[PDB]
Amino acid sequence: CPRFLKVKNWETEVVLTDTLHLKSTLETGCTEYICMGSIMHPSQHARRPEDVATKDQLFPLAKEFIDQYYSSIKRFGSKAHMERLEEVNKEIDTTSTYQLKDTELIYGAKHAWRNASRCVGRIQWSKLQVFDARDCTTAHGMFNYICNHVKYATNKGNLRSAITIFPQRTDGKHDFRVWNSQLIRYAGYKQPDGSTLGDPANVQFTEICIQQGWKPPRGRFDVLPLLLQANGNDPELFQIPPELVLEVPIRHPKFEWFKDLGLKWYGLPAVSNMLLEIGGLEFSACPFSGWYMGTEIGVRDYCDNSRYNILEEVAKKMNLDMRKTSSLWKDQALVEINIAVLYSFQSDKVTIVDHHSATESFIKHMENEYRCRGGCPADWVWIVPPMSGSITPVFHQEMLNYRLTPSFEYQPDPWNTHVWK
Amino acid sequence: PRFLKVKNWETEVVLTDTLHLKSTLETGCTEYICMGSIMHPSQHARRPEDVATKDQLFPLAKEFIDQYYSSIKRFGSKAHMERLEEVNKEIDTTSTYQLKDTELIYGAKHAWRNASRCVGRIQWSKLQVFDARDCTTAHGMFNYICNHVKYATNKGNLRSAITIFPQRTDGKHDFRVWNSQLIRYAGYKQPDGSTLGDPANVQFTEICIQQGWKPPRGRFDVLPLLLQANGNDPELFQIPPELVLEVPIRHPKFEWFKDLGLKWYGLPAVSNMLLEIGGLEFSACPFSGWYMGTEIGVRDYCDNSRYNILEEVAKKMNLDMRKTSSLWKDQALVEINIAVLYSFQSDKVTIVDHHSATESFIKHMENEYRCRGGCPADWVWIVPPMSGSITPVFHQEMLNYRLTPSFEYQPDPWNTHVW
Ligand code: HEM
Ligand code: HEM
Ligand SMILES: Cc1cc(N)nc2cc(-c3cccc(CN)c3)ccc12
Ligand SMILES: Cc1cc(N)nc2cc(-c3cccc(CN)c3)ccc12
Ligand SMILES: C[C@H](O)[C@H](O)[C@H]1CNc2nc(N)[nH]c(=O)c2N1
Ligand SMILES: C[C@H](O)[C@H](O)[C@H]1CNc2nc(N)[nH]c(=O)c2N1
Ligand SMILES: [Zn+2]
Repeated sequence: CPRFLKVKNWETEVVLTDTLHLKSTLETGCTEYICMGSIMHPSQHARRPEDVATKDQLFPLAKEFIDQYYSSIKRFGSKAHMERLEEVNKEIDTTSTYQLKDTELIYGAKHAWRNASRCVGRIQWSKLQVFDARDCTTAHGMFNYICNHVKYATNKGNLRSAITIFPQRTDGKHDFRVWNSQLIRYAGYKQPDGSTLGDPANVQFTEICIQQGWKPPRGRFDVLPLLLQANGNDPELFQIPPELVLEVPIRHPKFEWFKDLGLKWYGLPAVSNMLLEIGGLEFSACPFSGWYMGTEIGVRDYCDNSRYNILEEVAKKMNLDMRKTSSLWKDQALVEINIAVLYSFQSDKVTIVDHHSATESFIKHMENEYRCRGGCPADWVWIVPPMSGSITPVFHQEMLNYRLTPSFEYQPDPWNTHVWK
Repeated sequence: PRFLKVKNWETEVVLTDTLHLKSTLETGCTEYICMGSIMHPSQHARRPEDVATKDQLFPLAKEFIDQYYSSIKRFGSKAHMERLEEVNKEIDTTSTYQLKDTELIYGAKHAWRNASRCVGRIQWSKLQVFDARDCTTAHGMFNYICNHVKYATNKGNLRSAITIFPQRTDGKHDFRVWNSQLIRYAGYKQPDGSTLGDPANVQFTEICIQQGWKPPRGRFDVLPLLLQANGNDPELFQIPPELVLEVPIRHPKFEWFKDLGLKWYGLPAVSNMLLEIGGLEFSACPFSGWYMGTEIGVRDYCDNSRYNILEEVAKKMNLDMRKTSSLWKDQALVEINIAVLYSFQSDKVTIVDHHSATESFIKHMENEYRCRGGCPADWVWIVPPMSGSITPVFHQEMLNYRLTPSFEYQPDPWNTHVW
């Protein structure tokens, strides 16, 4: 409970003072005697589907958000503010829920991004195209909204960050869900001999898709179909029009052989399995997209052992000594791979940001947030890039982590909870 | 209050922590705010003003004695009872107490064991403990330190060691090694605003000069020892040069690399921390191991506020340094770390690469969970400063918590000492 918490940057000596943490809403997982800062999903970053808020629970949550909204537009205590409070309250009282105004929906989505501790790209938070899909009733409808989102966001390579928001949760038996973890991801296939074709991360969902009727090409980079659930009904399959899926073949500025590896990736990162919470309301289907930081593809997607795992093959074509770890052959290959990814995206004029630029922008964003907001919650474990950590400025930047609402939350995979019709 | 699980997202192995239930010190976090990236929260530090009392001391003493006799399977033995008795009579009549030699060794090993930020802990029980609690003067300190340095260097076959000087009494009679490490390079603020040598040590260097040290004013001048005994003014000593093992850094492919004139010392020996055991505080306890290559190759050489050599190397590598997206820094960084490892190895000086070390640490965790019910570990420090996610610790969930005996931070003595 101290009113002021300070963070230091150990490279610049800049010290920042945080007061925003006083507005913190939920638990982190940590206590006085233990820190869970490297735990990926503590119980508080998640949202179980059947605990739907009671009337009594929802009132103060809505009011909290409404007050925050009118505060932001400098109309706090105003007649419109008081009238909105009364309306929401009356609405909660007679329907056990309430509907957000368009302005509020837009404000809440933007602030869930602004509040996202683990996102290094938040300097962009105020530029977010919000698509209101709350009139959607069927999975065909969801498919139509998602196609339009993908096309708008892709913009022929000049990517624009966007979110599409489907109807909020009601009784929890009528959820809208995108079963895909991202709108665009490649299939993975377990072979009888134990090997994996395509993306090992997506094996389970790929199998579900095939069970649901999807005919798989069974290649290395097969774009998965959308698996879409409207109003708690069984999910349904749709092929994304291929012309809407922008891809980049990976080549290297110096190594002519690099193109022979046959690698490519998609331009549009679009996470679709998270939950958006605004004023106690739960939007279980809210796909959002931006553009890539190169390391997300070049370090994690490609060089993770449980992913495409290409380090060995790259090192071999580089004719490195792969006998001792102390030769840093993995490190050497890792850099070249990330060079190729950045180079291939820029060459095709597809928006991408390197981890040096992104982290420097983030430090500037953080400083501005401390100034204009009283703080900026940040998760160092996620903010620091997966390669070259200490030669980026976020490595030396102390951060405070805490949960502000509106927020994006994890939710359980829908196939674990769905009551099949 | 529960059994907590940690998952490794690469191997899917799940460990169960019960050891955290034993912890007594605070971490810095609360239920609503995580401070896992704060370098020195109020709880990892030890101010000399905060000296114990009879009232505070015995419970801490009993706690440690109890854990010691449990570790040697003699909890509640006649020896255990008598020891508790002995320690209380002693705190009564002296306001403190002295550790048995067995206790001191046990205490130092476990301080290392419990160091949540140290990736080298698989080695924790291989520690040479030098008891210097009979020391009374800075000359005595220097002698002990020379012996430490000589033993631990061992002609390049490095051996872990710690030397323990007398414990804090009233706080006016502290023993302190003013150096941050036993062996470090000097830094000099140049007239033209820049820094010659190591910028990390500019302040300490100035104090050495102010105290009479005659600086060679080079890029790698070994600093003098500056030694404080029993609260007296610190005294300067030159470590005999034949005791200081150094490695010239060269590259296995780049013949021009040796021409950069880089070198480093072989023995990492941190001397500015505080060892706490059974409520007693050891303000001077230099301890040494061997290097993980990134400590030198990534942080020492490439931190902006350190030797800052990336530009030079990339220049010699003829890389395109106009766009960050060419990853020219990342390239130069890998090469420097290749050189460092290759140089130490060629000179048969003990060193470990970050792949090997993170690998050993994961095995260590598994060992500790099995035999101890957990291992406190600080992901922020454990993950190496380069190539993080291609080392196994990146994907290892870790719980951080504070066990005692511990190593703690303490304020630099020049911020307190009255001359
Ligand atoms: C505009 C360019 C953007 C960039 C460069 C960017 C960058 C990143 C990166 C690199 C990560 C870590 C990814 C990983 O390790 O898997 C991340 C996480 C995240 N991003 Fe951003 N992002 C961008 C846009 C957005 C947008 C538009 C939103 C939402 C409206 C968003 C919300 C999030 C969230 C909620 C997380 C972490 C989720 C969690 O695990 O808690 N980002 N971002
Ligand atoms: C034997 C080989 C050892 C290796 C390879 C090793 C490795 C490391 C590394 C890489 C760090 C991080 C340093 C930094 O980032 O600046 C570290 C920190 C640390 N080491 Fe070890 N170490 C070793 C031995 C020891 C010994 C012998 C002790 C004490 C008896 C020790 C106690 C500590 C402590 C207390 C810290 C962090 C202090 C803090 O900030 O809380 N280590 N070690
Ligand atoms: C919008 C956006 C842009 C971008 N460049 N990266 C993103 C990464 C995530 C993300 C969050 C949690 C887990 C994972 C694992 N795949 C990814 C979410 C949104 C992102
Ligand atoms: C024994 C040993 C071996 C080794 N290889 N590294 C070490 C690093 C530290 C350390 C602790 C806190 C801050 C810093 C800042 N440079 C360094 C302590 C002991 C070490
Ligand atoms: C701000 C941050 O806590 C600080 O830069 C830390 C991060 N992780 C580190 N990790 C190690 N091993 N050593 C360090 O000095 C640091 N510094
Ligand atoms: C165990 C650890 O928390 C886990 O591997 C985290 C570490 N940091 C990360 N950081 C980012 N940006 N993305 C990740 O997926 C992870 N994974
Ligand atoms: Zn924490």
